[PDB]
Amino acid sequence: MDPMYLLVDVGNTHSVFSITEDGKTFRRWRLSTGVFQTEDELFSHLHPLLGDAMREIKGIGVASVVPTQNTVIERFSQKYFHISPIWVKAKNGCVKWNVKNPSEVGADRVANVVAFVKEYGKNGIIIDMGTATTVDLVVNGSYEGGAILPGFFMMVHSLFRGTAKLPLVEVKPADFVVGKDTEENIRLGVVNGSVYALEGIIGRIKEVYGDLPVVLTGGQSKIVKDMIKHEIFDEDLTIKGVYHFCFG
Amino acid sequence: MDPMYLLVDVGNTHSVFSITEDGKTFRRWRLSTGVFQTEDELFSHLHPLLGDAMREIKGIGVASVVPTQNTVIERFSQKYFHISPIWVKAKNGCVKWNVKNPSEVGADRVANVVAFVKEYGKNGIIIDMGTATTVDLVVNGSYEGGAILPGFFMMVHSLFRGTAKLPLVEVKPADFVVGKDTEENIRLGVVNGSVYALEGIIGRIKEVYGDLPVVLTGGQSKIVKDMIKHEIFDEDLTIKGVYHFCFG
Ligand SMILES: CC(C)(CO)[C@@H](O)C(=O)NCCC(=O)O
Ligand SMILES: CC(C)(CO)[C@@H](O)C(=O)NCCC(=O)O
Repeated sequence: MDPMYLLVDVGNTHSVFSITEDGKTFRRWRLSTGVFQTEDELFSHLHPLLGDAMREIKGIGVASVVPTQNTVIERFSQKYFHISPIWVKAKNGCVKWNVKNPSEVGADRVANVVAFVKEYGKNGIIIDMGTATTVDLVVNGSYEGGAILPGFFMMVHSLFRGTAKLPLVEVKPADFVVGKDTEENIRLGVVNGSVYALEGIIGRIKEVYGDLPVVLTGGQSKIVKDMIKHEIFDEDLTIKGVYHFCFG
Repeated sequence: MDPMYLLVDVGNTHSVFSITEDGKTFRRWRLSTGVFQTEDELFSHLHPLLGDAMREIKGIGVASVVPTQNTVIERFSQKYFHISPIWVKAKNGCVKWNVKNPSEVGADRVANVVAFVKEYGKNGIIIDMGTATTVDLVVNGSYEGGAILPGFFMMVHSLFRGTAKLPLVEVKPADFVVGKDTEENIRLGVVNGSVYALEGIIGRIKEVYGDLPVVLTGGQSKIVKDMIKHEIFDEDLTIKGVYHFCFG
């Protein structure tokens, strides 16, 4: 048939919940991850969002980078659907994990790499702009490692909290060479600066491994889409990876 | 004669205290800026550092980017030396402050620009790697603005505090193209990445304003100085600016 699957991406700030019946088209919602949430709270939040679809869920797949939240997801799955979730984790098989300790790679990164190898090919560079911005390298189906940078909001917030004089600035690219006020200075340093950082890391990768395609994803990616050269834009990459890992 | 001046740079993290008798050579110490410090606490910390030099101080000049600390510095100056400090601020003179609100430019940046125009020339790009990393552009003795980036430690700390799984990583450049564990991923993204960000911003400035000399300074600059192209490395730049502004 076409059984419905619930896919979950538990991030540090937000958790994405998505339903699919084919692994190709997805309906998507986002909630704050939030401290001390319970399984009943999760159900209550999802109830008016999923509506009728709720009763059709046959399997639950989860990538999580917030271990304290995992018991809540497990309890929600068991209480409301009488099933245990399937947890995305690096394992041998379809991807070779050529790093020091694959078990420590974030589940969202694993999902991104799995989705890339299933849908796009054996060679690529994945940029995921979220709470942190990750760069992930896959070469001939081997995960090679990558980079982790603070995310855009994380950066503006760090400048605000970590100094006396700086305000909290809205994340918006600079369309000028030098900023002429404090907000412009920070936009240029954080937004354009982070794009330059990524271009530098990607450039050096390409020098060593050749000209790989770049996929861009993440909840913070849409605002800088025009600024970074990329061959694929796919906002659903992580959720696709959860689907492929858990439900093939 | 050669009156001794005390120069102070009050940063968000550290406060630099420096004495000079000629504005050419400087002895320096660094303390934490530390919350709720009093004038007597400051004297107590400085006493074994300055020793006999303390009694010789004829003037006190200060750049501060922590307004709450200013009353302590003022009271210290008045109580122990019966003088008021001279406060670095943007004003007309040797520098034209070509930005929207020059009164909002950080006093450390002001000091850097003043020092540059006094010692090095009328055209340059100043990179000051401190709590935040600042880029400052001076063209024909006109301050044109710049960029503000989170500093290196600010970045690694933000990743640690802002995520569940990431550790606090020591700031050390990456000598690899992709990281093969978490710590390596963070070093590449934060340290190498910030250098790339700076090179990008500098490069874009140079496209518009021409090939200007780059000066590096700041408490976090030494670790990365071999990674960034620069023509001048001067760790005393801010203190020099305090001296030039206050005492000529
Ligand atoms: C980097 C983040 C925070 C991105 O969400 C996450 O993938 C994570 O917690 N990773 C664990 C460390 C690693 O991937 O090396
Ligand atoms: C950017 C910092 C924090 C660097 O110390 C400082 O110069 C500052 O508080 N500046 C005020 C904002 C500005 O310079 O536009």
